[PDB]
Amino acid sequence: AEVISVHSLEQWTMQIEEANTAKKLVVIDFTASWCGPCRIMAPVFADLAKKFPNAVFLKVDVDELKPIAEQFSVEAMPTFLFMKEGDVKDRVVGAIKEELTAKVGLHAAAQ
Repeated sequence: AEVISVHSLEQWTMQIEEANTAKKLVVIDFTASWCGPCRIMAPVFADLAKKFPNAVFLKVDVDELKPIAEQFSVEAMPTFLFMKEGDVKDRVVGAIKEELTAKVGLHAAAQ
């Protein structure tokens, strides 16, 4: 499985609605190109996506898709947001590899 980069509101809408229909966890990496910690977490996030094919891993550039960043009050990067069927389940703020890994394991399992 791969990380899906979302570059438009249309793409966001399509990914979220398809995930919601399939009732699967969505994990969103809110990122910025200039942000150092974001570069550090890119491989960690991509690795987790391969390890958890039942969940959808999305990448959102906060400068590219401002309404989506604003929707979730994202002003710190990287922010990893966990969402299932319209509800925010968790958030990880910063380059915390252990916390991100643990929370993906917690939320991606059968509920």
